[PDB]
Amino acid sequence: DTKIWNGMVGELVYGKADIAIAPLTITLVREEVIDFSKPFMSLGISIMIKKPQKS
Amino acid sequence: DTKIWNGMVGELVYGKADIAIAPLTITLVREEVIDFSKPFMSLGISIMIKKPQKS
Ligand SMILES: C[C@H]1CC[C@]2(OC1)O[C@H]1[C@H](O)[C@@H]3[C@H]4CC[C@@H]5C[C@H](O[C@H]6O[C@@H](CO)[C@H](O[C@H]7O[C@@H](CO)[C@H](O)[C@@H](O[C@H]8OC[C@H](O)[C@@H](O)[C@@H]8O)[C@@H]7O[C@H]7O[C@@H](CO)[C@H](O)[C@@H](O[C@H]8O[C@@H](CO)[C@H](O)[C@@H](O)[C@@H]8O)[C@@H]7O)[C@@H](O)[C@@H]6O)[C@@H](O)C[C@@]5(C)[C@@H]4CC[C@@]3(C)[C@@H]1[C@@H]2C
Repeated sequence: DTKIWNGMVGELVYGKADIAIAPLTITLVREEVIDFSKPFMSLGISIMIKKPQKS
Repeated sequence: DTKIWNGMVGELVYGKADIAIAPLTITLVREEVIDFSKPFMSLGISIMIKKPQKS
């Protein structure tokens, strides 16, 4: 609605913060306002299920 | 010895080629002369063994 970045990106856009070191997943629209570095930690959607029981 | 990039990087450094779309693993020294994009294909050293079949 407001098209205002909240969170850590809006602290970088509006000059509140100087840099961000955080678990920040790189999307396109985040790069449209600020600059990422290279992805140091590649990941994705994993499948968390239970562990086979000791019954 | 010559400190001359051969291959596809030296074609980008010496103006022979315009861009590289290739299986090019990102290192530091390759970024020291040319610019990569984001890693579209993350990978690493895998373990190729035989498929086990009825020992
Ligand atoms: C309750 C809130 C709700 C929301 C809100 O309402 C109220 O609305 C928000 C709104 O959004 C406001 C934001 C708007 C966007 C603003 C952006 C501004 O930074 C801008 O301008 C520079 C800082 O002033 C930034 O980059 C500086 O800091 C480094 C960023 O990485 C740069 O690298 C450095 O450039 C170089 O400076 C000299 C040296 O080489 C090095 O130190 C440096 O590499 C720049 O520092 C200054 O660098 C000088 C030379 O470039 C200029 O002083 C200026 O750079 C250029 O700035 C141009 C801006 O027009 C200008 O035209 C051009 O001539 C200047 O050369 C810049 O200052 C640059 O990345 C960015 O664009 C920031 O500080 C404040 C800012 C975030 C504002 C903070 C407050 C808000 C968030 C408002 C507030 C939350």
